[PDB]
Amino acid sequence: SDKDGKKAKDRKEAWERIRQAIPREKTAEAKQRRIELFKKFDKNETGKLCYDEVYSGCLEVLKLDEFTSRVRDITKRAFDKSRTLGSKLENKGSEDFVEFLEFRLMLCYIYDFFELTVMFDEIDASGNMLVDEEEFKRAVPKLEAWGAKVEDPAALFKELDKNGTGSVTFDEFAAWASAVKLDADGDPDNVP
Repeated sequence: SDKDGKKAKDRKEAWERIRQAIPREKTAEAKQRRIELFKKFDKNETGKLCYDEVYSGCLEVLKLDEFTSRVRDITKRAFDKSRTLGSKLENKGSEDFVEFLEFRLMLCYIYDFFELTVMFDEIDASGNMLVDEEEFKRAVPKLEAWGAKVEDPAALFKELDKNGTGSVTFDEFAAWASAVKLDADGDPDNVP
């Protein structure tokens, strides 16, 4: 009852829009789109967003539900992570709200996580949003190219297969790689 109801087709079509909708690039052009986007989320104009606010905007502004029927889950992941990377770049301790910086990083995280999902769709034979060992290994060079090297594929496969079922979930695989790409990319407003 927590299985994602979207198939590869649904994701591929939603990604056409989403990949254009989320301003993830390190350009001045995207930098402004991010402000515009942040104002749509920050209805209370506090410049601090709690999870329900981020979730509402993810739902109603970004329309993430086109891509996945688990908006809750992806939103929470992005919310948590962006809060953790925010601490780092500012060299301050973490807060339990998302200020503009973290919002920017959330946008990038969701972008990366969805981009990876669409990629994994191309390799998931069962259409169950899991990858077996063989499919995992075919993803590995595409990830290196996309910006997340797997130095030890067999070790990563074992580590991410949390309960030892012999597949890795899209959520675990995509969370690993987005966390790498995010921390790599950093603040996209910091441009060049």
